[PDB]
Amino acid sequence: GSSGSSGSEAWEYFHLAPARAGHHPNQYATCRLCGRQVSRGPGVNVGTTALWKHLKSMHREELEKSGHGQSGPSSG
Ligand SMILES: [Zn+2]
Repeated sequence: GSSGSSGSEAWEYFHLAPARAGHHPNQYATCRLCGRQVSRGPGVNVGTTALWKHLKSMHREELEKSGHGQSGPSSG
């Protein structure tokens, strides 16, 4: 849920895989844009969802093209 920062829209370009193993689920994220895994880990939800970084890293054109201008109304 939205406890702290806001902007979990990047998730729309990623999907969490099942645990199907000893390690608890929600360990990695599968990019629905290209299909690359993007882990997060501790201390990640600090505004710019680790995902975003990947989206603007390669999908920079996708973000700009889409109706997504700025992702920080009260952040700099
Ligand atoms: Zn990707």
